[PDB]
Amino acid sequence: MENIMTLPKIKHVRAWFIGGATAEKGAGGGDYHDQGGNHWIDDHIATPMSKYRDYEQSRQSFGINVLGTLIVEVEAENRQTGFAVSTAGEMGCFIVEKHLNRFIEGKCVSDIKLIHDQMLGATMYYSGSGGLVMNTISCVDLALWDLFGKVVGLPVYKLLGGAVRDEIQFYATGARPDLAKEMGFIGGKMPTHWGPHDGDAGIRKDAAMVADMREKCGPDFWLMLDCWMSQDVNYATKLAHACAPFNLKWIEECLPPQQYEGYRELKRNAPAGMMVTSGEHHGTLQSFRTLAETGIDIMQPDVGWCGGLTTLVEIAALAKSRGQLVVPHGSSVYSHHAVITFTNTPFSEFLMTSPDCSTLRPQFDPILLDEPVPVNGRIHKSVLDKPGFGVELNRDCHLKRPYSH
Amino acid sequence: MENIMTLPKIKHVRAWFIGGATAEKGAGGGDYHDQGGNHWIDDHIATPMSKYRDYEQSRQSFGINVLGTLIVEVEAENRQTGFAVSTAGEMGCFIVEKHLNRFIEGKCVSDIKLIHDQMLGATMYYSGSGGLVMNTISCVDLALWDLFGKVVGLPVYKLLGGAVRDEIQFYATGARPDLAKEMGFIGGKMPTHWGPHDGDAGIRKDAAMVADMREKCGPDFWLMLDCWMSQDVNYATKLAHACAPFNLKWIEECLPPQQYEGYRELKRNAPAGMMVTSGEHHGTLQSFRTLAETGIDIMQPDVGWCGGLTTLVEIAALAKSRGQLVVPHGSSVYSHHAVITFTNTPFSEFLMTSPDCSTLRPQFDPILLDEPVPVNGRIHKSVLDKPGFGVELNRDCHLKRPYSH
Ligand SMILES: [Mg+2]
Ligand SMILES: [Mg+2]
Repeated sequence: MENIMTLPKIKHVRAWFIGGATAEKGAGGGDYHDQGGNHWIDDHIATPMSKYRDYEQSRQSFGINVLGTLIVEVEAENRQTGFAVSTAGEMGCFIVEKHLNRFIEGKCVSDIKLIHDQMLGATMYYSGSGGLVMNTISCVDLALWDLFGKVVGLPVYKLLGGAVRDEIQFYATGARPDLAKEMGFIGGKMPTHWGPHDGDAGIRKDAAMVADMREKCGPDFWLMLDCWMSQDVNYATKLAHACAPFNLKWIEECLPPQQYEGYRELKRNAPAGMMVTSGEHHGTLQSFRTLAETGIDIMQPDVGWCGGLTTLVEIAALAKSRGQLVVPHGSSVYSHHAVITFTNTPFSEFLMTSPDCSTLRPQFDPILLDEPVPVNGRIHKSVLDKPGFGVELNRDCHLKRPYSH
Repeated sequence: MENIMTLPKIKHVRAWFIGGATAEKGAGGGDYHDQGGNHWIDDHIATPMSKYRDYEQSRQSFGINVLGTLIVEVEAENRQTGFAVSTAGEMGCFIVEKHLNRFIEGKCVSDIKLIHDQMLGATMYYSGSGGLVMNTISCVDLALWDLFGKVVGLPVYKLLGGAVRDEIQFYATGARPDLAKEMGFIGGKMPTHWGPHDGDAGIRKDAAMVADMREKCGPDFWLMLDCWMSQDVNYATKLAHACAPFNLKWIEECLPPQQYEGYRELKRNAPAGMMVTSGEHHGTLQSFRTLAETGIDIMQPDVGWCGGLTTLVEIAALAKSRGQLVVPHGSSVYSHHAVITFTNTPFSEFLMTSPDCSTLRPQFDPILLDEPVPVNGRIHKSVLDKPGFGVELNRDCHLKRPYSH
């Protein structure tokens, strides 16, 4: 047998940020919510805060955009680099530059699972099993998979064991599922605009929105509702049944992430055939074990928030063992390379960054160079035939380096 | 009827930090683990990372001290101030100065619960239901109660409904239960030094440690083991049974926080009469509802990490409704003013900050001025008869202000 391919050790790990409270508002990039004005993503979307007068109209108003984008780049001894982006910004930089770097630098580019376990174990006392800290860990994990793939000379999806489908089909998230159908997507997930404090009126309004789109889009085009942790079991139940006549495919994240018991009850009260989903805000494999056992149909971890690709692959296995499906939240290429290899992820999500959901603005525009976008609502595997996650970092953005070591 | 007392509005909220990766290592204060060398609290304590040779001997080596102390001060328009400290440091300052301030400033000093709900709601998307972000929220909540109490001119314990006992009795956490007994404490909790990877030898060594202290302390002085999230169900079960002959009162935090199912199984497997506890790393009332339902005997939230006093009071009610006890983790005065009013908190914890557990070094030395300490292992209620939480900020410490607004 021939000697194996030689691998360089990791020399440096650096972190930068754009957008957020300490940079330029509306920088976009990794933080899906760091947008400008008049964006659908900030137009009266129901949240745990919309019950408050001052925070009902805009999520930006309560600070859904304060973190911004975290960018993590790992440089190997041979000068090759790998990178990834997520939501964490400046604080994420502190965590990477002042803590996690000790487990990263000096390791082989292939020591990905090891670095991952050490990051999880070393931050367990302050990570809260999700959120900001987990987004940061996820970003490092992704940058490591990117570097490894680029060093080896292969797309992440091939390293994982190959594609199980020639193309990825997408459903689009935004306020215009009708426009989305035009573009070739297989469905449209709309956000709810009213919550529990609005009562029966709120239910009629969002349900009427679903009815209208069903009329506009036809019966074969999927329709879903994203509730962004804004409801309670009773309201979610009433909304689900009110939308049942229009064949709503699923009702997503009705409750805050900790309310597992509530998800179990909501799922059992759901209209026959209608799915209940959640997961984008959960983190760590164990949390998904608890979520999976509530009986919900589909878990939706965000690859950059759940713990990274390493964790995502484990969650997929968890779901498959129960004969269920896993459909990641956004994530662009970080999801593509993963889900294209999952037999239990028959479709993916494309979150409209376009202010009016009329064009195919890239998922992480503009931080990612050469970022692929659905063509006729799909991305063929050949589009991913590039090293690592196949993209480069847009240094034209005004990246900031708040910390160093 | 007389006119109610005049209450000022909150004008400014400010955040500072000491210690941590960006300041002086070993600053102490809010971060119990930000200590110097030769400290019992860093002496081969078992952790989720001690299975790694490089991180077995010292928790500081894996970064248990990177955060340091967060200090939050709220100033009212009548120039009075209220403050609190916690573990979060520089990042905590970012969250307070760049996000939470919008919900704090302009409110009445009595709008504590309102500000609390808004902080939880606006950070739900990145808080992870615990850890760093929750620690920050908790610090703000405590600063608000401190200010409200100082404005009203009453100790927090009286505002809460009065003391239900004349004195708080403490058990001491550290390597010297024997010295703790001489000091007047009612019990001594020791940290385990070995983990699952150590197998039967590990169990024998820590069980021998307990046996030794049982011989030195007598049968009525309580003995407990703290496992700091370092085990799995099987190892914890074996250790518990190995210590049963010495009447170990309880075995604490054997598992990482997300492992509720494991806690349920561990409690079921525990020796008759021996208690299983956890909770210091959990956050939000909902997580405690889930934790409570696993059947563990005592939940141990840290007032500065669980969500604050506002949240601690709710957890106490939750436990009380189940006929169970709540014994907070450390917290000094922030716990004292609350627990002295809880019928179901018969005793409290004093975590040794003295390097060798031989003296009564203040719980949060040296950030808190006039910080009370147990006398004969107790703190009489009269010691708490000062406004708010009864202490002042030690400005002699080199406080840093990384952000402003
Ligand atoms: Mg969603
Ligand atoms: Mg403990």
